[PDB]
Amino acid sequence: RADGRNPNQLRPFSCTRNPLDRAHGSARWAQGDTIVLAAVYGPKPGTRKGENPEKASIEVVWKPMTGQIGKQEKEYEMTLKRTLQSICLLTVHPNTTTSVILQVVGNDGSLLPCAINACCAALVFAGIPLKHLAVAIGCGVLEDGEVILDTNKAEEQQLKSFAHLVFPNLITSITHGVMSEEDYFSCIERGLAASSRISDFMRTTLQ
Repeated sequence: RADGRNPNQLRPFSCTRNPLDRAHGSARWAQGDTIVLAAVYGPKPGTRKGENPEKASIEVVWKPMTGQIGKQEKEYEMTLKRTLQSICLLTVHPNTTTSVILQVVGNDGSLLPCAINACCAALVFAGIPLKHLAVAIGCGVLEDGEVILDTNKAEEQQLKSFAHLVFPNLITSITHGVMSEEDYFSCIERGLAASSRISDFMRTTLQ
């Protein structure tokens, strides 16, 4: 690949443990130049009037690195909320609201998978009960089916197929552009065997 990685290679990731003093848990998560800040606010008593108070609430606001949220970063906001509500164990702290704020710092590709991983780390740090870890990976599909892991901004302007996969340690998957069923399986096959690198990071280094 242009940047010198091979197809199954994840760009180097990193994380500063809770930069924010006011947050119960936070994570500035970086993969290459794509960097994100995730802030979580412990479980807070009470439930939005339009929610169920019988189960715990998870809420999310996606904030652009500048200006205000466009049609793309607001579907990301949506996917992220689906994914987080999914992995969180909701039966532990009923009548409670956990608010996640995601602030984009840089965007060199795989922004939604990055924001996902960032948020999984911050939840863990805030002591929010999870069913399992969420490990997300942006997969790109090359001309004749060659699968690429953790695409950047440049590869995202080149390829015609790709998938956002998130594995439990699937959870959710969203594909963009042409995707044969063979392409799709290569992506899940490839992503899965790579994902253990991200969760080994969450399970050891980040604790």
